[PDB]
Amino acid sequence: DRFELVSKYQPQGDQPKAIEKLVKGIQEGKKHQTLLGATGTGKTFTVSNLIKEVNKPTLVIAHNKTLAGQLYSEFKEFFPNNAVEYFVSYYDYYQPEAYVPQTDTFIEKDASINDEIDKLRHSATSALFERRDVIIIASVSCIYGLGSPEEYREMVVSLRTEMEIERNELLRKLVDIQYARNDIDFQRGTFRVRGDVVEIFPRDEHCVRVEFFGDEIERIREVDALTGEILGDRDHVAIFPASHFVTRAEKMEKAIQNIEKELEEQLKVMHENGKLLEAQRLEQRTRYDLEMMREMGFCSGIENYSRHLTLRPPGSTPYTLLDYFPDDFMIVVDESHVTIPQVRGMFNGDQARKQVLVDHGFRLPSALDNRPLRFEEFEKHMHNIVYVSATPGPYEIEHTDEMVEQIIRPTGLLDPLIDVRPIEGQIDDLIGEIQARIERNERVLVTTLTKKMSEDLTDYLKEIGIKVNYLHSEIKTLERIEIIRDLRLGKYDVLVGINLLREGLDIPEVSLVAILDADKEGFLRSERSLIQTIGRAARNAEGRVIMYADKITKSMEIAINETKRRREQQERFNEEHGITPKTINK
Amino acid sequence: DRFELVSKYQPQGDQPKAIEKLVKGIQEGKKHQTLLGATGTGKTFTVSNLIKEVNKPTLVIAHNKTLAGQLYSEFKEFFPNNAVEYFVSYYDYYQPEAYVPQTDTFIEKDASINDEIDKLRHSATSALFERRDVIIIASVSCIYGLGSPEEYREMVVSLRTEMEIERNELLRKLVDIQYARNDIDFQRGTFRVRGDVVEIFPASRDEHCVRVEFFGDEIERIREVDALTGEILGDRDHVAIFPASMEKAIQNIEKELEEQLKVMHENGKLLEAQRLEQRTRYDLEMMREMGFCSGIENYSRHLTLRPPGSTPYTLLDYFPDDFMIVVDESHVTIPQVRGMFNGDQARKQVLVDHGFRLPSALDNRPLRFEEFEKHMHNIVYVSATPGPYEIEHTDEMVEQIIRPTGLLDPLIDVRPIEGQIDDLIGEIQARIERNERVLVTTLTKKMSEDLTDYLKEIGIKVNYLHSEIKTLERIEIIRDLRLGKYDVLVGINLLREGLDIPEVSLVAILDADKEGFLRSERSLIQTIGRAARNAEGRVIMYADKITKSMEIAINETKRRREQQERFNEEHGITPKTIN
DNA sequence: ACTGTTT
DNA sequence: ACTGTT
Ligand SMILES: Nc1ncnc2c1ncn2[C@@H]1O[C@H](COP(=O)(O)OP(=O)(O)O)[C@@H](O)[C@H]1O
Repeated sequence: DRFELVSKYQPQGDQPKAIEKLVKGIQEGKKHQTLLGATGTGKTFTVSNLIKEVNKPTLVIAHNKTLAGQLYSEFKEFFPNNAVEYFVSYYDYYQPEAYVPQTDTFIEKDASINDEIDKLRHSATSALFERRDVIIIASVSCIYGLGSPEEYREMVVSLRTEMEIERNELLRKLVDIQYARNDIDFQRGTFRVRGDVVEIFPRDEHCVRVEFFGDEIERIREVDALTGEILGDRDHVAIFPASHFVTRAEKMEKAIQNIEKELEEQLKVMHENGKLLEAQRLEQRTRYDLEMMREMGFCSGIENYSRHLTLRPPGSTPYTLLDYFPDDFMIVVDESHVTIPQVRGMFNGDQARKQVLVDHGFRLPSALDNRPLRFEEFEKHMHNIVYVSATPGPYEIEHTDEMVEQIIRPTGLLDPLIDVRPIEGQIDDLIGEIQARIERNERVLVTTLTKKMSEDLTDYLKEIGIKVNYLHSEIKTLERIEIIRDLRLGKYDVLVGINLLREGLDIPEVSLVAILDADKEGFLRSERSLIQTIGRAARNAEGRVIMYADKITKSMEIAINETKRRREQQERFNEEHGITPKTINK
Repeated sequence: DRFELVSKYQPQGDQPKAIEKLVKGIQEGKKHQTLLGATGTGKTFTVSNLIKEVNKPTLVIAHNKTLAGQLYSEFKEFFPNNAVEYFVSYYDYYQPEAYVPQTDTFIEKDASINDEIDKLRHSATSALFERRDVIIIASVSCIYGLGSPEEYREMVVSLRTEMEIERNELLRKLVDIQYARNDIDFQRGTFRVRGDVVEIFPASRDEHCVRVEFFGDEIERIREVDALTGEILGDRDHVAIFPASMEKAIQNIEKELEEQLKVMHENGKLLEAQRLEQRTRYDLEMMREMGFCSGIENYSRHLTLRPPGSTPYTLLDYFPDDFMIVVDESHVTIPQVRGMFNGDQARKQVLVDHGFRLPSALDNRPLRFEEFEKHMHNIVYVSATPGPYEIEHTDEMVEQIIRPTGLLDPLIDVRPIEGQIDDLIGEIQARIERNERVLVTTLTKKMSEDLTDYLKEIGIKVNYLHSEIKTLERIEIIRDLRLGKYDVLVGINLLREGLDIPEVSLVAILDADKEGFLRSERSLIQTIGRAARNAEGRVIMYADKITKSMEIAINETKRRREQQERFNEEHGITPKTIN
């Protein structure tokens, strides 16, 4: 069971030295490692080479779904005959249940499930049991609560051809996973028994037809529900529960008894504290949910009662995707300096929101037990970890003994030239630079601190006659795609906005980045943000960065210096190999 | 009030003659009118001119949401100080309830509402009551069932600044909709009552609050509040509260059910009769308790106490008697509109036949085309290739063929099927050298998949377009083709939005004589148009026979290319590909 | 063809 | 900043 890397290309630039150093690290027993990979060096390809050499089930963590999406595409292209999986949240929209004490307002949980993503998540989890050649591209959804791996093996009806099973036990195993029997009104969530045939109906109007020989599964075939076309014949099939939670029916009565025991104890507490309104709200909400459970078996926000339903002790650590991975497994953190604080921050935020709900009698204290992992908990799972970032964070720096630099680009393209200009005459100067780039058919990206500052420059630039677009803080993964497209094609020559660190703004047509108020206090003015902003001008052979500031900040100095370092190393390699860099590549 | 058209540009080419002829038509009492506007002539502005001159509440119908979207943007730019509204379906996902007799399979209705679209629809409907300077860009959703505009006036709490209303009456008007009073647990669907203040937590996802400050019996101020922050999102002058979301109706359904049960039994349809009682009786108990049930829409005719057979209330009823309708791509929209009713009835009839629904379910339906025709006061069909309906109803056509850019309709060369590919290959190879792109149309997916695989073997950067492609995949594919990632596009349907790109200098119609929908007179004219954004735009038709369809297309192009060439002579214009 | 469509 | 979130 080995990873087969399918590429026409071979490692160029400093990818060979990087792979050798990172594979030796894993072999030598090094846990924490960091790849300092500049943008344009082929980070994914280096990683793919490492994944192949080390041959270990891997987990790729991305700080956003857009980035995760691209990585999945990139990895599926390199490993077509291996298990490349995608594990992200199945909610298309998720408004968590919350209380705003600031205004005495209660926000009910409102969410919408994407069934395609749910199918993908199932492909991912079940793949970890089948084979060792697995790569899972995931978001922070990998540190959130999931069922016990043993519980997963039990709650999934897996059927193979020529398998010995009594038609009647199959039915029991199906009812056990929330399916009903309906030979009269056949639909999603139900199964029907025609002859020596069981038809199972689990979105996507598809259904499994199991033909029985006597006590042996004679044949298994997929059918289109809307047409009745025999869509294809199968050898294996895994039926998943009809519900979105579906609790184990047996262990449910003790759980209801345990909640009532916690509720009574919490009421004596709230009363012997004078919190009477909160105590009234708690009884009303809890007692309702318990009656909904006794009747249906489910209730809205049943997840809050999770600790009691699994009969697990208080304080207990949740089961996560990380538990479905073997002891000997690798983790690769993309944009580590972003992901690490994100991962670290999910527990604190979750507890913060849930604590206010507890304090005001909306939920019992056991609600806090249904949570993502503590960073300490996540750390206990790190077997072999590789942090990937162009600007690694403090955590990665403290844990990596030696950095693994990958700064040389295959195209030979260099990191930009930074010129620092005064704030007095900022705009007129920038205007002249923008005007000059239009003449040369090049594009400009400008950053501000305030949205107001940004809108004002857009309105003035539009008055002069410059084709401009202002980037809003909240932009959809289409408005983005369209905006990058139009700037590339030339519908816009300049882009204004706070935050150029959005995906895909690294365009070959951009020859100038202008950082207005470079010396001012702001997140996007930090050493790391500046280095990342500078990188937006590096896809161009004549790439330049202009910093408008009166003072040179420690942040600016570091950024200016790191760029000098890299630009020099690259220029020295271009001398030794006789290369002249050319813009949009090839 | 009047429509104020805000444009920096003035009508060029044949736009002035078009506007004059179309405005005179409305004034002279016409009836039905058609605007034969070629792609690239600025049809929307001609329409905007007409909308301003005639000054009448208007409805724009588009055959797809993408096209509807662009038109809304275009109209919002021209009338910024008027009511430009968007009315399309609020469902992000809709699987209608259906039965598959071929396999005895029942498909439950599964839906998922887009709240932003719902807000937009409400802005549209309520705007029609407030002002006469309204333009509504809509899809076929405008011929589907809606509440009586009268029932709307009653079931919507509309509040204005000075106003004057009893604080207590406002509460009654809120409870009368579906609002509960909760000062203890304030949340979605409830109202509060603080001091001389009423805080209302509306319907969904925005997570906003309406704070009504009352000066004795006057509405002193109405201001929007961020529920998640407590932040005062902005001050308002008008606000419309929508519902949080009968006995005679329940009695009437039971009366229809009993009558339908005697019928079914007498015909021996016992399984269907069991299914009907079970389903109906359940829904009626759900209605007596809650007031709602899943699929309550099916009972709509009984709930409005209207007679059987009755025509539904539509967006068209909210418009004044004196109103205008503008049909974009009429040769596409008209058949669409006309086809709605037939499909709906077909699906609902099978459900009725098998005892899933009562026969009154058919009364909850879109409009009949005959019904829609009875609403036409002043109608303007806009199309580059008008359909038979528009042709039969328009007395005189209003042509707008002259482009401001001077760009001409392509040159069509007809080549034999024998040597089809080698010839096409040579033409594609030649365009790569000149940095131009190619679009190829086949009939079957085999021919399409097969040419892509062979062109990729030769070394041509190609992409095959799937029959099923999402809006993002479309936008991306075109983008990549413009930027040069691919030099050629292969596929069945080239009539997809935005496929007419300035970089494309060649359209190749493989099996041009082979007869299918996309080989019809009209389809060919639209396919030809994909090469008209280029100054050296050429079309190659691979066929052995010249079909009536081909002749018409070839001739209309000759006509339009000649008129344009003659205009370019008289005004001394040299066309340039604008990229 | 392909998109539209169910207070 | 901005995105994550059986
Ligand atoms: N040695 C190589 N030869 C050719 N292409 C390569 C090589 N290494 C990487 N690539 C490709 O170069 C592209 C650009 O690199 P980059 O923008 O840094 O993306 P990433 O870091 O995600 O791989 C990617 O499509 C990648 O697959």
